[PDB]
Amino acid sequence: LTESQFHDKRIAEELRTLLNKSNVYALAAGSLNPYYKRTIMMNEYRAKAALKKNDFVSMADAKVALEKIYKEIDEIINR
Repeated sequence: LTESQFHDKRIAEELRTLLNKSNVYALAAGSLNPYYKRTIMMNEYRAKAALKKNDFVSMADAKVALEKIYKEIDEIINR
C-alpha cells in the first residue's frame, strides 16, 4: 500500500528522534535507582533493533516504550 510506504518513513523518523534523547535522559536518571537507567538501556536496544529491521510494528512499540520511560523520569525529577 502507498501510505504504508509513508508510515514506515514516519515512525522511523519519530523513533530516531526519541532515540536521540536517550543520553540526556540517562544523565538525569544517573542519580535515580537503576530501574530507570536500565529500562532506558533496554528500550534503547529494542528501538535500534526495530530501526534495523525496518518493521513498522516493532518501531511503533519501541516508540511507545521510550516515551513511557521518559515520561516516568520526568515525573521523578519533577518532585
